[PDB]
Amino acid sequence: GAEVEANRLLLALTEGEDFALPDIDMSGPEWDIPGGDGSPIFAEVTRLTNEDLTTRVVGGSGTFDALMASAAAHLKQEFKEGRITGGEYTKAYIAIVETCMGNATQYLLGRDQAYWAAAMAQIQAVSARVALATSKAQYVLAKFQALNAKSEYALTKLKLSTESE
Amino acid sequence: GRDQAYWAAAMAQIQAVSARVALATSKAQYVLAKFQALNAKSEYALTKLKLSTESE
Amino acid sequence: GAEVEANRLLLALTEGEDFALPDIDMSGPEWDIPGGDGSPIFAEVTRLTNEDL
Amino acid sequence: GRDQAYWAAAMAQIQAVSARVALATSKAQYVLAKFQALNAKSEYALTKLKLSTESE
Repeated sequence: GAEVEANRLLLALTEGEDFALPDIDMSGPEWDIPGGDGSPIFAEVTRLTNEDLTTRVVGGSGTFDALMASAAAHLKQEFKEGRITGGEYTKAYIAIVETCMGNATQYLLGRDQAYWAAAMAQIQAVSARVALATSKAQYVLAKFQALNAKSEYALTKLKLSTESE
Repeated sequence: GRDQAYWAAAMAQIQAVSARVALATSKAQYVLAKFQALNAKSEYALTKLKLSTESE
Repeated sequence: GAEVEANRLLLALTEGEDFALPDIDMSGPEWDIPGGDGSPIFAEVTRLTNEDL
Repeated sequence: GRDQAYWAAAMAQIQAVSARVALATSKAQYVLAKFQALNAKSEYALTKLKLSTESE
């Protein structure tokens, strides 16, 4: 029976130096990509065409339209409550097209990229929790690798006498 | 910049599904690292048991 | 009995040079991602659309 | 830049807790380097004792 002797020897040649390994149960639904198989990562990114800047219609489904129809919806809050005549409101609305068009392009080219950088980082943040358990498991491996060099120090020192004979 | 901003949001979705695959592997190399720690304790004992052999 | 001889030899071939290893107990709840399984990392980042500007 | 400035402050906290773990290892490889210096002095003696063997 070699099984019994092997276990007995291990618990006797290494006494006191029984360092405990991590025991985190990485088998739940929180150790996968957050949200599971329904996370917003599995969407369908459509090809960015020129119908996403402006749909060529006022109050459209683009970014230029949205910004240009939200500034007008933020100035009409004054015009419909006094504080400005009709002429002043329109002049303000017209002088915004340069700003909205400039800021719509900045948002469009960068809206998608700023999401994946906040989506591929969540995954690279859950796997960091996994990569933290390993760092708590290589810590004992490094500790054993230090006591595995002290033994080799003794073994080499015991080989000097053998070569002397 | 229209086309380039789409592929950066398309080649990242693929690099986000394969991250789910790469997360299962990180849950499978975790036990591999755990076993590699108990595989160094055994070698510690084996080397310590080799000191006596060289003594004889 | 090879066990006794191995231990005796090690504590005799290396005398004085017994350098101590670290002994930090990395088994609490502070050695994981801060906040545990409820950290703000497990949110749901939604696709940035033009309704966020 | 709102989202990106959060993950850079969230994936750095994780890379700051694991630095505490990576600091314990640096306190455990320090003795490993110390033993690796006394493991080269022994090899110095062993090689010096092998000169006499080749002389005979």
